[PDB]
Amino acid sequence: QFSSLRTPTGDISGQNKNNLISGKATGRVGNYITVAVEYQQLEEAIKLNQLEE
Amino acid sequence: QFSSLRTPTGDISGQNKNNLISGKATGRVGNYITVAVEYQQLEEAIKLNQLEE
Repeated sequence: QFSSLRTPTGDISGQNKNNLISGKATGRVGNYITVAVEYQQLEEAIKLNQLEE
Repeated sequence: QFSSLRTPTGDISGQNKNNLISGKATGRVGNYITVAVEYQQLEEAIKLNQLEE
């Protein structure tokens, strides 16, 4: 973005110009999202029908 | 229904996983619905005409 100067004759020698100042926006990685489950071999053998569903 | 852990590296070693817990809905039988009639053979012969109406 720039500003301007308002002068009767338009000589700017006694003054200061626009600088050029960069800026930036940073994207980052977040935390993981994790759903975890565990079950005993016994449970799968006798309890676990339809585990898919 | 499940829930989730939030880790910076994905390291879940020391924590609580989901538990599997099963519910069920049940339904039963009610009473009968019964309508019952009777009538004499003589009534059928000389009286009940349009029985199906």
